Amino acid sequence: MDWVVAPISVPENGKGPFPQRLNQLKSNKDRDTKIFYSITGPGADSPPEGVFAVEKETGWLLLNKPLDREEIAKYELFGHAVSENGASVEDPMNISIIVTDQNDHKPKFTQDTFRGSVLEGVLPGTSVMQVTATDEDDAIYTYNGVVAYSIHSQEPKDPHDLMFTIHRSTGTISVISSGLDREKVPEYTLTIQATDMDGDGSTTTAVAVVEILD
Amino acid sequence: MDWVVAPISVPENGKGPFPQRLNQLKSNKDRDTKIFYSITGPGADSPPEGVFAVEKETGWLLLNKPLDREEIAKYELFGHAVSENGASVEDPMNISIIVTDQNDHKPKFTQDTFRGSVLEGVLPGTSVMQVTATDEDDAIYTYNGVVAYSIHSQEPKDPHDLMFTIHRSTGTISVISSGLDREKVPEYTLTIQATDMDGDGSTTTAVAVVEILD
Ligand SMILES: Cc1[nH]c2ccc(Cl)cc2c1CCN
Ligand SMILES: Cc1[nH]c2ccc(Cl)cc2c1CCN
Ligand SMILES: Cc1[nH]c2ccc(Cl)cc2c1CCN
Ligand SMILES: [Ca+2]
Ligand SMILES: [Ca+2]
Ligand SMILES: [Ca+2]
Ligand SMILES: [Ca+2]
Ligand SMILES: [Ca+2]
Ligand SMILES: [Ca+2]
Repeated sequence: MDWVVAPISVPENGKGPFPQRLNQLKSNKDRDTKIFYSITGPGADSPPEGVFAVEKETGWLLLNKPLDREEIAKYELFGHAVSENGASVEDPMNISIIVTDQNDHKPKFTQDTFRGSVLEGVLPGTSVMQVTATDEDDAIYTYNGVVAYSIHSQEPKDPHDLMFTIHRSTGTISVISSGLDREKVPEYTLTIQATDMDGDGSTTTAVAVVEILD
Repeated sequence: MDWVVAPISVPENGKGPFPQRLNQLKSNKDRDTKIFYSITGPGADSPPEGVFAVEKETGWLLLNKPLDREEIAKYELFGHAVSENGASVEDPMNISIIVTDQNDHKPKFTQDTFRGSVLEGVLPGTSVMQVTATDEDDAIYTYNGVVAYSIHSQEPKDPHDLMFTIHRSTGTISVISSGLDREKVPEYTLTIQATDMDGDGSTTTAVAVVEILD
């Protein structure tokens, strides 16, 4: 029994001493003459050259430097089996390296200051504006690139402490409180925050400035 | 040509819906009769049960729920292939699952307050105490569990502002400037910090209280 495909999943930004062994190539034809293992492909001989390499006599595939998924997320290499005569013995094996994602990028708002406005008399619940942060890490298979929005603070605290809220996933800011009035407070400064790992990771900060209209 | 062993490396705390395909089993004798696949082992048919499954007809190994490395870091399963007639066609194949680490643990100081003392006349460079934070994530293959130490602030600022240093990786607090004096300042309060991903991650905060002795 075997796998139809056996890719190698390697987490990026690996820590330990390099090189590192991943898996070990074997030719079943090795019960005859001593065979020599090599490797080809981008990441091996095509650029980026030398990221992976194979020990000639042992077949151990080696990773030489830490990977960065956001630079290259998958490799397609080829293992080669030859004899002393430098003659290959069986077709080259496909090698698929999948770089799995770590949380090595912090979220980043698209702007330092977002600007919106709303009419003083809108109903609680009315949307005002939408803010956006991005995260270089994966958000499809992991949480590393999943941003959660929040409002840090509101200035001025007049009338209520908290006039606005934000949708934690979409970044839409809405009115949650009655009492907006341009003549009393014409503008609010909301310190907004975006945290990766869906709220458990790192945070950056920005500002949403909301103008209150008559 | 093939891999000597082919472990499946699965990042913990995965997102998206479940179940998810990992690798697909295949029996060599696949034209002899219809093959029905199954898996056994802890994580499959013994506790924790049902973490893994195989599609009886297709051989797809499935992950049924998110893994937590800090709960179980490796699994050893077995794949079985039996014909429609009820014959086991090959030896059960060993299935090795490696749970790779994500950064799902902030570092935690061993105590909320660390207390140490030093004599007033020590030479700069003299060690005062060692504070400690732990991080449940892996620190051998990743940086997710590697803690970096820092001193946030010192009170009272009294003689200098930088009376002490903390060793970024050992957590040893040293005195760095001569000029201590129990009579002028008998007790400093250091606000200490510990940050995972070797300083690029999340930070906890604790306190160190250094008493100055006669
Ligand atoms: C970071 C990352 N990138 C992928 C791309 C393809 C596949 Cl199979 C898995 C992954 C993962 C980890 C899944 N939690
Ligand atoms: C846990 C954690 N993670 C962060 C990510 C970014 C920033 Cl600025 C701060 C933090 C903190 C708390 C700092 N006391
Ligand atoms: C990231 C990671 N985590 C591990 C845990 C156990 C073992 Cl065997 C290997 C690993 C690796 C891959 C090293 N290229
Ligand atoms: Ca790279
Ligand atoms: Ca991130
Ligand atoms: Ca990443
Ligand atoms: Ca589990
Ligand atoms: Ca951690
Ligand atoms: Ca972890």
